Amino acid sequence: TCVVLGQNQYGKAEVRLVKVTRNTARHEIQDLNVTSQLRGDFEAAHTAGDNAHVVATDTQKNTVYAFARDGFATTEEFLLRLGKHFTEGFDWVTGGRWAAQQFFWDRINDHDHAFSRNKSEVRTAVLEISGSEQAIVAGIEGLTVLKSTGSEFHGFPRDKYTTLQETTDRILATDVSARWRYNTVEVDFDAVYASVRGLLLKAFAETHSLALQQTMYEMGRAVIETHPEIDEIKMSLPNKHHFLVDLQPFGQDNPNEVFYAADRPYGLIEATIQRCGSRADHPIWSNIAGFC
Amino acid sequence: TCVVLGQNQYGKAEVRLVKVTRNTARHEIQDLNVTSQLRGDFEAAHTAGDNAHVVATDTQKNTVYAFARDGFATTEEFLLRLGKHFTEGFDWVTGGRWAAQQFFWDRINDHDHAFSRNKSEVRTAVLEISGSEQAIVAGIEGLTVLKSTGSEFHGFPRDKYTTLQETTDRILATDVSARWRYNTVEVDFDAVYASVRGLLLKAFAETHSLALQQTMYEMGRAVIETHPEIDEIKMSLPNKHHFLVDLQPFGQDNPNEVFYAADRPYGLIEATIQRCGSRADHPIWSNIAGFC
Amino acid sequence: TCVVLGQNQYGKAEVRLVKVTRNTARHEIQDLNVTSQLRGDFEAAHTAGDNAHVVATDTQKNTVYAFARDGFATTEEFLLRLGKHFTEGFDWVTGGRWAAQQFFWDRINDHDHAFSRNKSEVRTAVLEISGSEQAIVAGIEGLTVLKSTGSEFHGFPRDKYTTLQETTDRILATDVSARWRYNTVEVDFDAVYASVRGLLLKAFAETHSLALQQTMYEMGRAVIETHPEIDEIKMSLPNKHHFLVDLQPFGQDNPNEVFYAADRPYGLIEATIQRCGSRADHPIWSNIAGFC
Amino acid sequence: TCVVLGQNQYGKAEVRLVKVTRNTARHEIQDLNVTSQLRGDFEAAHTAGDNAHVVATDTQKNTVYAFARDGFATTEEFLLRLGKHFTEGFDWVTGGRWAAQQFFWDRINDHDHAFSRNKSEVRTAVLEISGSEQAIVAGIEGLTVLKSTGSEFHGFPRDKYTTLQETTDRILATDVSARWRYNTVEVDFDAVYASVRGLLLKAFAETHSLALQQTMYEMGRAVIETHPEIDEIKMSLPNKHHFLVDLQPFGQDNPNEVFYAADRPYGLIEATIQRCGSRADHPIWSNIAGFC
Repeated sequence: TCVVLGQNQYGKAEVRLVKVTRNTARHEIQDLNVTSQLRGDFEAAHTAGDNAHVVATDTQKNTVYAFARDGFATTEEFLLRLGKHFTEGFDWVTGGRWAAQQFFWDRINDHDHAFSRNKSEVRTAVLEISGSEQAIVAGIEGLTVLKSTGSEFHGFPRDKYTTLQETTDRILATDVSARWRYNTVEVDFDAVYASVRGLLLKAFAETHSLALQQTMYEMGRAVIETHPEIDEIKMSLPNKHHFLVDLQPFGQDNPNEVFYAADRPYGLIEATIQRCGSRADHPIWSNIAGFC
Repeated sequence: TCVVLGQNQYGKAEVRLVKVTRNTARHEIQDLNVTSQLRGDFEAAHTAGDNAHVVATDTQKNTVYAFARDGFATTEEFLLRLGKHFTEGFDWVTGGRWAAQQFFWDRINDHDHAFSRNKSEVRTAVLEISGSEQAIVAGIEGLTVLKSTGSEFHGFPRDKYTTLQETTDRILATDVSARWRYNTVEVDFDAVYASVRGLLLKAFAETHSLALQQTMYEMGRAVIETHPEIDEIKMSLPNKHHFLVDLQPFGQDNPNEVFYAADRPYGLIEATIQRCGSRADHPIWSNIAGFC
Repeated sequence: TCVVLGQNQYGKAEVRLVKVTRNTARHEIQDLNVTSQLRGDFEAAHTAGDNAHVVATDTQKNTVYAFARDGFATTEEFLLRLGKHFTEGFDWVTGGRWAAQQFFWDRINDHDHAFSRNKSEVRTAVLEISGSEQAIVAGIEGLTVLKSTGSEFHGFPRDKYTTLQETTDRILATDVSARWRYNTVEVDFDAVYASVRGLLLKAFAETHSLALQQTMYEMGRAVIETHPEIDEIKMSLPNKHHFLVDLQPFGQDNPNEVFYAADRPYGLIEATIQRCGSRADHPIWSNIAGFC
Repeated sequence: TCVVLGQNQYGKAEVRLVKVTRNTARHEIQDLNVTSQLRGDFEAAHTAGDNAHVVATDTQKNTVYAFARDGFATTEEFLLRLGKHFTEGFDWVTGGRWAAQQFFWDRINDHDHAFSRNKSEVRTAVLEISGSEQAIVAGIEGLTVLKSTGSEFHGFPRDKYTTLQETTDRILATDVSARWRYNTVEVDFDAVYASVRGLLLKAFAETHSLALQQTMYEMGRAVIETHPEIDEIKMSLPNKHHFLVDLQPFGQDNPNEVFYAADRPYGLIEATIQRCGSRADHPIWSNIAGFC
C-alpha cells in the first residue's frame, strides 16, 4: 500500500495573553486567546520523525509573548506580525494560520486600572498566509439577540412529515456568529469591527422578518454595501426556539406572553453574502472552523 | 441492619421561562431558569413506591408557566408565590427550595421589541420555606473583574515548601460569586440587587489590596453597612492568576505588561461577612450550592 | 453598623496532578484534581490584610506535588496526609477541607506504559478536619445509566396543573451522583469504592421502579446494609426525560421505540439514606457542593 | 453596489434521538445526535422572504423521528436514507449535509434492559450529497490516550525564541480526533469503525515516538494499509502537556514521576494521510468542522 502526506499544519493553540498598557496612569487591557500554526515542508517530521524543520510549538508560544512586549495596535496587526515572522524566518515555512479571540473589558466606573469583563460578545480574527498572499477574516461570536415580535414564518411547503403551524407573530432569537473576509490588509480594523457590529444589530432589529434567511441576507447586505474593503460575510445563525406554552388545560390563555426556551434541537441557518463578482471559494474558509 | 430515610427533596430543575410583557408597544422581557423542589412527608414514596404524596415534577413545571401568565414584579416575588402555593396546597408538603437564575437583556438601539443579551453577569435567587419560616438569598454570579495594579501580597510565612516571591504590584482578577440573605421579605429586590452590585464593584475597584481576603472583607462590609435588610453575605472568589512572563531569555524586560492568564490551578478565597448579633448559621446555606 | 467575619476558608483549587509509578516496566498512573483549603484564625488577613497567618495558596500547591513524590496508596490517604500536614504544621490552622477528583485510565491492549481514559465515571473524595475529627466522604459522579423498561409512574395526585399521563412502561435514565460518609478512616478505600459502585449499579438495574425515589432508596439501602463503615449515603439523581415521540401524525405507531432525549427541564430527585440512629446533619455536608 | 447570495445551507441541528430495539427480551439502544441541512435553490427565501422552497427545519426533525421508527442498521445508513429522501423528494434541493454523533451504551452486568453510558469516545458520521455524487466521512472523537514513556522530542532548530530543552523520555498525551473518507458506501460501517479504532490505538501505543507528527503518520498509515474502502484519514491531535515538576527547591528529585497536567496552551498537530493517487482535496472537508 502506498501512503502519502496530504494537507497538514501544526503549532501551539490557545496561548492566553494579557497585554497591559500602562505608559500613563490610565491603563489599557488587551486580552487574547492566540493560536499559531505553520504550513510548509514537514514531510520528514511525519515520515521519519526528523525534527530539523519543526519549529517547536513552545517556541511559537514564546514568540507570542515576546512580540507582545512591543505592543500592538489591533488583534489583526499582531497576527500579521506573527505570520510574517514565521514565513520569512524559516525557508521551509511557506505559510500558515494564526487566529485569535479577543475578550472585551469595560472600566468599572471609568477607573484607571479596574475593569469588568464584557462577556456579551467575543471578537475573532483569522489570518492565513499562502506565499505572498495574506488573507484576514474578522468576526463576532456569542452575541445573542432576540425580537419579541416582528417575525413571521408562513408559505412553506408541506409534505407528509410537516406539522409546523404557520404564524405571523413569533419570537426570533439567535446567536450572531459572523465572519467577514477583507480584500486588503490596509484596514482600520477596530473601526470596521465596531461598524459591522452596529450594522448587523441594526439589520437584525429593523428587518420585518419573513424568515431567518431573509434577516440574515439583510444583515450581510448592510455590511457589503457599506464596506468596500470586505468581499464577503458568512453567518451561522441558530434559530433558538421559544415555544408558546399551552396554558388552556390550566384555565388560562397565552397571548404571546409565556414561552418555553428550548435548548435542542434548534434551527441552523447559514449563508454567505458576497459582493457581485468576487471570489467564490477563498481557501481560508476551508479551515475557518477547524481542520477536522 | 436498620436503614432510614434522611434529608430529601425533589422536583423539576432548570425550567427555562421567558415572559414577554406586551400590554403596550414597548415590550419587556423577563428571562428565568427556575428550579422547584418540595420537602415534607415522602417516606412511602421512597420505601414502597407509593406516589400518593408525589406531586409530579411535570406538575411543578406546569405551575411555573401557568403562574408566569399573571406576571410577576421581581424574580423573588415569583418564587415566593410558587413556594406559598406548594406549601399551602398540600398537607404533607412542609416546605421546599425554589431557585431561579435571571438573565439580563438590553434593548438594541432603544428599540421597543428588539433586544441583545447582557452576558456579563447572572442574577440568582433562592427561597427556602420551612413550616412558617421563609428565607430569601439573592446573589450575583459570573461577574469577572480585574485590577491591573493596586494589589500586593507579602508578609506570608515561608516554610519548606514556600517558593513564591513577595510583590507589591500584581494583577488581581476574580469571578465575583456573592449571595446575601435578607432578614425580611419586604424588600425592593431589584433596587437592592442594583445597589449591591454597584457596591461590590466599587469596593473591589477602590480597595488597595494587601490580600484577596481583605478585598472580599471590604466588599461584604460595604454591603452590610448600606443595607439594613441584609444580615449576611457569602462570597467565593477565585484568584485567576496572571503570571508575569519571563522575557529575559529573549533580551527583553517585562515591566508589568505581558502576562500569561492561567486556567488551573487557581486560588479560591471564600468568606462570610455578617451583621453583628445576627444568626450564626442559617439552614438555607447548607444546600445553597446543591444537595451533594 | 457592626460587622464581623464569619465562616471562611481559603486555598488552592484544582491542582492537576499525575503520578507515574515506574519502579518496574509495568507503569501505573494516578490522575487527580486536588483542592486544598484551610480553616482557622484568619481574622487579621480579612480585616487588616495581615498575611502572617496566610499560608500561600502557591505553597499549598507545592505541597501537593512534593507529597506526591513519595507516592500514595489511595486518593483518601493522600488527602489525609495533606490535611494532617497543614493542621499540625501551623498553630493557627485548626482544620480545613481537602478534595480530589480521581480520573481512571485503562491500558491499551494491556501495554506496560500506554493508556486510554475511562471517562464513564469520576471518583471523588472530600476530607474535612475539625480539631481532632477527620471526616471522609467518598463518591462517584458522571455515571450515566438507563433502563429501557421496568419503570412505572402512577398513583400521583392530580391538581388543576396536572396533565401528566400515568404509565406502567417508561424509560428511566439518570446521572448517578452519590456521596457516602465514612464513620472511620480505617477503610480499604479502593475496595469499598468498587463495592459501592457495584451495589448502586445492581440496585438501579434490578429494582422494578415505581418511582425514582424508590430506586434511589434501594440503591442507598444496599450500600448501608453492606458496609458497617458507612453511616449514610446521599444521592442526587436527575430524571433525564426520554419522551415517547408522537408518530401518529405521520401514520405510524410507536411501541416504546422512538424517543426524544430532552436536555432541560429535568426531574431532580435527592435523598439521604442513613443507618438508623446515626448523626443527622454532619457539618461536612454544608460545604460538600461548594461554599456559596 | 451589487450583492449576491453565495454558499448557503439550512436545517435542524442536534436532534437527540434514542431508538430502542425491543422486539425480543434483549433490548438494544441506539443513541444519536442528528443534524440535517439542505442545499439547493434558496435564493428567493433570502432575497424576498418567499418560503415556497423552504422545507421547514421542523419538518426535517420530524423526518428524523419517523424514519427512526423503521430501524436502521448503522448510523451511516440512517444518514444515507435521510439524504436520499431530501434530495430526491424536492426538485429545488440539490444536496446537503447530514451529520450524527453516536453515543455508546454498555449493559449493566449483561442485563437485558439496563445500561450504562460508555463516555470514553464519541462516534461521528458526516454525509454530503452534491447532485448525483455522495460522500461519507466517519470519525472518532474524545478518545484520550497517554504514553508515560516511549516519547522523545529533540533535533528541533533553536532560534532566539527557543528555550525548550531536548528530551529522550517524556509523556505523550492526546485526544484522538480522526475522520476518514470512504470511497464506497457498500461497507459494514460498524465493523470498519471498530477496526479503525483498534488500529489507531495500537499505532499510538506501539510507535516509539520521535514526534507527535510521526505518531499521527503511523496511525493514519495503519488505517490506510488495512482498509481499501478508505481513501484518506484526517487527524487533529492536541499535545496535552504534562510538565515534569521541579521538586529541587524542596530537596527532592523527580525521576519522571510527578507531573502537572496543564490545560492551555497545548500543541495542535494536524495532518492528512492519503492513499497514493487518491483525490487530493474532497469538498466534504471544507465544511466538516462547521460552516463558519
